[PDB]
Amino acid sequence: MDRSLRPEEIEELREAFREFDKDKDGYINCRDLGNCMRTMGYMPTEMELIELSQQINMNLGGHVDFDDFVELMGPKLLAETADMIGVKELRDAFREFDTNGDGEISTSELREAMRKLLGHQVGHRDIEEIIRDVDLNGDGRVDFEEFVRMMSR
Ligand SMILES: [Ca+2]
Ligand SMILES: [Ca+2]
Repeated sequence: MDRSLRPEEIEELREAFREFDKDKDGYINCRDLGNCMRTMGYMPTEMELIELSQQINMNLGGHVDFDDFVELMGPKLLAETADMIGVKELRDAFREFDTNGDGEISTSELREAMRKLLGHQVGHRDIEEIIRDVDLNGDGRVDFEEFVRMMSR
């Protein structure tokens, strides 16, 4: 996957998984598959549902353990955009970067959040890169609108 799943995300998937597994009586249909992807904040397309349901229903033959489930659904959860997430959760994400709660993400606050997300330290040069990429109003910090875009296509 693009990056490692956070503990809160593993719990989101665990919850999706219980729903998936209750629903699954041998096989899984698209209404069900779709709904428990929604349980984890992701709106699938019917194309996606057909692919996924065929994988689950033919290849694994209905035997999906949590590990299988995370291989399939992991990427989708990581791929959620701003408009699926909702405001309160975006707010929360932002919070987590804005450790001092002053409504602005400082370049060292970015550094820590990036370290925690990617699971390794990020270079001085790279973090400077990110800011210039991200800051619309050219004040060297990251605010909420700025941060939302960072997760918007
Ligand atoms: Ca801050
Ligand atoms: Ca800014």
